[PDB]
Amino acid sequence: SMVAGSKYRGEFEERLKAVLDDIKNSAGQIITFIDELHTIVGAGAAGNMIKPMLARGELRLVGATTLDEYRKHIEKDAALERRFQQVYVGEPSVEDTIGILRGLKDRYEVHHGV
Amino acid sequence: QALQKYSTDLTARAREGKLDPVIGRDNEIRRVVQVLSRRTKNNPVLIGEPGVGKTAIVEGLAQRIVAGDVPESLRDKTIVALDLGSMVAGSKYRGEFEERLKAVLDDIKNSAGQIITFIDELHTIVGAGADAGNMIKPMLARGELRLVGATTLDEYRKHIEKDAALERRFQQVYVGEPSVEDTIGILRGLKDRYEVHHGVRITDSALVAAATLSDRYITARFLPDKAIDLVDEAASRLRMEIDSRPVEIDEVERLVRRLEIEEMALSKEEDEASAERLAKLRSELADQKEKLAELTTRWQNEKNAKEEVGPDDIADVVSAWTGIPAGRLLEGETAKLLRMEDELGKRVIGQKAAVTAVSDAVRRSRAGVSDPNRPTGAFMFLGPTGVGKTELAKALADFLFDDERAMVRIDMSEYGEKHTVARLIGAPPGYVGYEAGGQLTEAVRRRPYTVVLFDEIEKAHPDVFDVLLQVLDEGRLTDGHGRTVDFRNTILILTSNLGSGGSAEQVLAAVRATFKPEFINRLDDVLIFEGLNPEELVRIVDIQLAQLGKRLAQRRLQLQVSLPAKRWLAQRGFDPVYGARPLRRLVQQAIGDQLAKMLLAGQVHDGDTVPVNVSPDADSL
Amino acid sequence: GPTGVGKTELAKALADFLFDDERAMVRIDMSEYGEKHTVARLIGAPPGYVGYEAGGQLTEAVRRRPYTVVLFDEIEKAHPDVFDVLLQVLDEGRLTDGHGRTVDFRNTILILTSNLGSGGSAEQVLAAVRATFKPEFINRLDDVLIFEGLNPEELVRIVDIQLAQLGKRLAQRRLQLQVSLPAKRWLAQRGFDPVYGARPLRRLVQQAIGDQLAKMLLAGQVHDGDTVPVNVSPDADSL
Amino acid sequence: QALQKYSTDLTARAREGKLDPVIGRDNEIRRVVQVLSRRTKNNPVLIGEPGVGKTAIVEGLAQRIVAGDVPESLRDKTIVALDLGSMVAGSKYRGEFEERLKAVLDDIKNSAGQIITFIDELHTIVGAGATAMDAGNMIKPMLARGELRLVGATTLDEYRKHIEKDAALERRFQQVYVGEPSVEDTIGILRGLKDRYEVHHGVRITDSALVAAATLSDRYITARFLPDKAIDLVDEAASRLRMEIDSRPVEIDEVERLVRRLEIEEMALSKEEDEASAERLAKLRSELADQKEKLAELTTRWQNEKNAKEEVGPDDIADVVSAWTGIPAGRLLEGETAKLLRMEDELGKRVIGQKAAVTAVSDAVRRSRAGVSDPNRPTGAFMFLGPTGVGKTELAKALADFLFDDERAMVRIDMSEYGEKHTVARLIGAPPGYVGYEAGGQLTEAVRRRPYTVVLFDEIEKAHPDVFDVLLQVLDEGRLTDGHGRTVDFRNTILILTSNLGSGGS
Ligand SMILES: Nc1ncnc2c1ncn2[C@@H]1O[C@H](COP(=O)(O)OP(=O)(O)OP(O)(O)=S)[C@@H](O)[C@H]1O
Ligand SMILES: Nc1ncnc2c1ncn2[C@@H]1O[C@H](COP(=O)(O)OP(=O)(O)OP(O)(O)=S)[C@@H](O)[C@H]1O
Ligand SMILES: Nc1ncnc2c1ncn2[C@@H]1O[C@H](COP(=O)(O)OP(=O)(O)OP(O)(O)=S)[C@@H](O)[C@H]1O
Ligand SMILES: Nc1ncnc2c1ncn2[C@@H]1O[C@H](COP(=O)(O)OP(=O)(O)OP(O)(O)=S)[C@@H](O)[C@H]1O
Ligand SMILES: Nc1ncnc2c1ncn2[C@@H]1O[C@H](COP(=O)(O)OP(=O)(O)OP(O)(O)=S)[C@@H](O)[C@H]1O
Repeated sequence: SMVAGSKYRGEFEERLKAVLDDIKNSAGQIITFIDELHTIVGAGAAGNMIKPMLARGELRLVGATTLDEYRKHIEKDAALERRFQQVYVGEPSVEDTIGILRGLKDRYEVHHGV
Repeated sequence: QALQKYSTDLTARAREGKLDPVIGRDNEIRRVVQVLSRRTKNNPVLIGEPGVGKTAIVEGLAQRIVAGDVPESLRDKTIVALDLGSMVAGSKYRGEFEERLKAVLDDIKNSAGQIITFIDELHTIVGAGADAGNMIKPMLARGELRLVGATTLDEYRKHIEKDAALERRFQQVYVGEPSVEDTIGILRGLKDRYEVHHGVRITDSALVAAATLSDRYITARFLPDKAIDLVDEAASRLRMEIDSRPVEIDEVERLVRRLEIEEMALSKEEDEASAERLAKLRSELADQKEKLAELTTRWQNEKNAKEEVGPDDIADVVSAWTGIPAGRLLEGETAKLLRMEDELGKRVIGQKAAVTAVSDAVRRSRAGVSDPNRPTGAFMFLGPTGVGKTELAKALADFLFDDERAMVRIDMSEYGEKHTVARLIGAPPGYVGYEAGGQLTEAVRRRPYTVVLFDEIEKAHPDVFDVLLQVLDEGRLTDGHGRTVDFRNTILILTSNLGSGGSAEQVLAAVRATFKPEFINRLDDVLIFEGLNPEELVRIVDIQLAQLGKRLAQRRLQLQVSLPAKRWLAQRGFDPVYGARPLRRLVQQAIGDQLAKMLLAGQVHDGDTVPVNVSPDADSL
Repeated sequence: GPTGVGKTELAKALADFLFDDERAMVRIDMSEYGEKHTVARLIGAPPGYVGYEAGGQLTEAVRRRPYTVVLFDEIEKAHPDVFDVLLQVLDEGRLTDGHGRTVDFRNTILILTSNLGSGGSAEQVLAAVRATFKPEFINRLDDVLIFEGLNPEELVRIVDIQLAQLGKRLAQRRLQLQVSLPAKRWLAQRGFDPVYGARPLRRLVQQAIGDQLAKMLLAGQVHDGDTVPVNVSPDADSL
Repeated sequence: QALQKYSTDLTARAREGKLDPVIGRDNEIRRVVQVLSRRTKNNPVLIGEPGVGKTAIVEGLAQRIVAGDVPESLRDKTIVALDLGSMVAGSKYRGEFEERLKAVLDDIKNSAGQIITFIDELHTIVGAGATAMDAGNMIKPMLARGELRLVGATTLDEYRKHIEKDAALERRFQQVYVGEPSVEDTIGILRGLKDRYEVHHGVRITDSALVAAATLSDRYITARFLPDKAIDLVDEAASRLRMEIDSRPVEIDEVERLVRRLEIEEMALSKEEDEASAERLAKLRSELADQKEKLAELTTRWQNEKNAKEEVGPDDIADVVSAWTGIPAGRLLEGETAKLLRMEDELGKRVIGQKAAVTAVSDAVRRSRAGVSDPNRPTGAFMFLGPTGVGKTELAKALADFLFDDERAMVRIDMSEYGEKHTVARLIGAPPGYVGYEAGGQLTEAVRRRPYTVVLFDEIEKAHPDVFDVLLQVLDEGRLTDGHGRTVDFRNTILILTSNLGSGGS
């Protein structure tokens, strides 16, 4: 949504700077969450006015991506990779899955009529 | 209203009676509905081979919604047909495509789930970018937009399965191809739409044949698709004929016109050689005018005393296609098939036991009696040398195709080592010569009606036999690309030289020593050729002299042979160990050497006739 | 077992009532995998080579619709490295392909037909099997069945099957036959020899009925909507 | 009006009479029409070998539309010939190609089924504009509905390399197979095309010339296909004859330029202060004089011919066929019949004795230029054997000299290195997938170019008794096929096998 109608020469970077300054003005409350963050590599023709903010501890940037796109779009930019602490999420087992289904049953019961 | 700019309306088109009917396929439509009506991730993807009907399922679902045969959770919806090709049309500036796509997605979301988006061939969605077709996963994974798709079975694996985060959000629905008695029902349902476009009548007896024939002859394509084409082309041809005039009168007059045009340019030639080519063109033109007159006179009786596509126009179409003759012996071919061991006897003298067995397999294949899934004939004949076993294979291919260079001939003296099998089956993927296919395979796949001549088969390595083991008895051979090629209309012929004079079993107990029983069991008759008697050589002499005379006509030069010389040649055709090849060299030594010595020392010119006679020992011209 | 006995027929018959379509089984002919490098033909080529997107040939047909019947004809004619892939297909239930995916065979039914020995009474065939295959390969299979051979009594019913099939074939023109019991006995006794199985019977049916029928059929006089009887002469049988 | 930008027009050219005639092929045109006029999926595709005539069928259809020999469904249809190369001309931005294609398709659709498209060489449509797989299959919805008709034509192996790979798009086309015609059909084609060439080159073309072209180029030039390798001969013959009508004829134009060169060399050799070049100079002068003799002779004979060659004949075609693929196919034009009668005494200058073999080789060489020998068999296949030091390799080296004037022009292979079986792969090449595969065979590639040599198998008996089997086809006719699947013809060679069996018994 940030990249839209931004057809002029000084628009997308201006929008991103406005957003980043609005985040930094708040002291430490706002926590940005970028989903599928391997798409921040391009977006310019940019998307790279974030290395400073990451160096200065101002941004929070909790992110989530799949395994292969990580090494295919990020580990080729080891300047970035250092600023990221990885958490590994594994798939559950049958017992944990039964536990999850037991909690989610209520909403599918009410969406349908059964 | 950004949907109206980049989308058609399937439900609107269905309400105006612009879509074709959809017959059957209940399980697939029910699964599509019950996937399309769930809480999260409610978007199916129809997947299958090309031509089995996957756009037809979406169109049938649209018609079903219009009628009102859907559950209450899906009534009064509209099926919009999104079109990504016209959203990328003008998008030079760096936000136009993303903005258009966001506007369309927001238009879909601002509704109340009363819109079903239909992207056809959605393997074309992963690109479109230059971050595009990738800003759709948020809405996809929650069910905000209900996306019915359709791709083939290996554009999926090639483009979408590369993006495993995206293909998590699709629910594959497998669409398999129907059977023959399902295609018949589909054709019965669809008939009334072609009957009106081509103003003719289509017979149920033709609808059955269009599904039966196209299942055994046309193997590179899939069902209903390949059964509607026969009906369509038959109807179109019948309409062309219902217009100005029928066929095989159109050919005759169109040929007589060209013959006359060429005769009216061959008369004004000041040549002595071109004077005899004008004497045959005239004769042929007269013979064609006679046939034209007969057919035109019979057309009048037919018109005074062929208005719907019967089960024979389908066969005519499937025979123009694929070249295979599947007709009913239209009174001009049966007269020729009844005289076959007399047309083969003009080139191969003797060997009636083998001529009366090759021609016996073509009759019971044109008459529709032979097994429909096995080659039309697979038999090995063997005998001594110079007897006529490679000549019968070239004299049979000469009257089925009228050109003896129209047969697939491979010489098995070059298959000495076992790794030469790759020459006729191709190379597996990953190796040097791969995007070229086989050599025997890629030749029987373009014209599946030739005859195949494996020559000198026992000179090969005893593994090419194992490769041939399935071509016989099943008619199928698979190459490196994974294509099955059907040898079900070919006539396989295997010549050999084992025994080489053994009477009956010394030549038969030598086969059983080199070939295995599982190989000798796939064959038809194993025909043993015989030596040449002195009485069946005085006719080979006549054949050789006729060939020589036909070879000399290019020079306007004849020669008259007297019976004493014509039987001197036969008496010096001898040594029943080398067959009839010594006679070919004898004719050269006796006639041709001195003929060509005279022919370039003056003494003989064009138009001359050179009588040959028997000097007390040699021949003199 | 021996030749012409019914071991390739039982696969096409088993796959005909599970899927109701005889062409619904994955069939590969193992007489074409005679070299080492032809293993890449049924597993696919590694990524980045000439034939890459085409994928494997045994793999790509089971990865989708993984409930089929797989047939390996003449398994002994292959190279003793193709057996080293069926090795992991057995006893684990899945193999990997050129990409790296692991398609699973835990629902298929593998069938392997052979002709080893072919003259051994009952033990030479097992000796040839043990000499040609590895013990850790023979160990994983189920019963190594052995077909027996057709008897003069197990052949009259095959005659009946073949005649019914012929009638079904030439019923597209309303041309049913009418066979007599002496005719069937003649056809069953004439072609029997217990070394070539049941293909001599097919060839005899052709040469005895089909030749005369096709000679009479395209010379008029046997027009459609007709039933010709077949009866026995001293030696041949006449229509 | 986008069509006007990215397309030519074929019916207009057929109306202005700029298209060549189209003779025969009624079955193919009728099938093209009846596939072009069906309800859905009306897209034919002509397919075949390169040269048999596929674009000719489409131009014939256009002329037939202009004339009026089409059924009611195809009257006034205005065939259009698309051009995808000019549509990708400048499209470096994100949607410039997509919008052009959309404009063209909408323009074709706005007509009520009048325009008939024609994309020649339609295998170039698969990856039309790429970056992902988006373009070239935007026509895929309109193809199935039958809204654009799209006649197209590709070869037979550029079709399975580019289209059969994409079985979703290969479904929308119907294949029409075009096989090459016979000689009696090529003659009828030539008889109708023999006016445009007669007009372009201001000459006249005899009918025997057409017959001779159609006959000779079917047995001598075996790399190409028929309707075209017969027109090439007539075209080159006519162009040569027109070049000669410019006052000077041939064989005076060469002798003049030769005498000029000899004079320039002799004028520069005179100022050589040596003694070794005083003997070379006294020979170039003799050559110059002996050439001036025949130059003046030809110059005078031309005057007789001119005072006391305006059409192409059946021997100018043979002259072309001899100039290309240097097999001599002429008619023994009196300058070599004397040599061919003297052959035995001319070979007896280098080999002494062995009259029975010299005569047996000379007869086979002689009765091949007189048109008596079998046209499909090698011109001779001899095996002569005897004791050692006798002359059986000297004779083979003298025949090559007599025929080509260079002993190094024959293809000699030494059969004493073919001791083991696997050495056969040396003269036939390796199958697909193995190490030396692009190189092909050695005998095969040596005879495939210059198919008029002498082949010599020295010491045939010292090889393995399985190399003799690969010769059973080369001896009975001229065919031997290499690993690539292409057959070469040995019908113009002389095969010779020397050996030493039974050294000196009897
Ligand atoms: N169940 C069916 N009922 C009626 N017509 C059908 C049915 N299935 C297929 N057809 C027709 O057969 C042809 C098949 O065309 P489609 O179904 O559009 O092919 P497809 O399924 O879209 O495959 P691709 O990959 O898109 S070419 C069309 O003419 C359909 O109208
Ligand atoms: N019965 C025959 N009738 C006519 N010509 C024959 C006959 N037998 C042999 N010939 C001639 O023999 C020559 C070649 O005969 P082929 O049949 O090719 O020899 P073959 O039968 O192949 O034996 P091999 O083992 O292959 S050398 C041709 O010129 C034929 O015309
Ligand atoms: N028990 C049987 N019942 C009916 N037909 C049979 C029987 N056994 C063989 N046949 C016939 O034999 C033919 C096929 O035999 P197959 O079993 O395929 O040969 P096979 O058993 O594979 O032996 P090989 O090694 O392949 S030669 C068909 O015509 C079948 O009808
Ligand atoms: N039936 C015919 N009537 C008249 N001229 C013909 C006929 N068939 C072919 N020709 C001529 O023979 C030549 C064949 O050229 P084309 O048919 O254009 O080649 P092509 O078939 O397109 O092969 P490619 O692969 O496309 S270059 C042309 O000079 C045609 O004019
Ligand atoms: N008839 C001959 N006339 C002239 N020189 C001859 C004659 N026979 C032999 N020679 C000479 O002998 C030399 C060698 O003879 P070759 O013919 O090359 O041997 P060969 O005939 O090949 O016998 P083998 O079995 O190959 S050693 C030639 O180079 C000639 O110089």
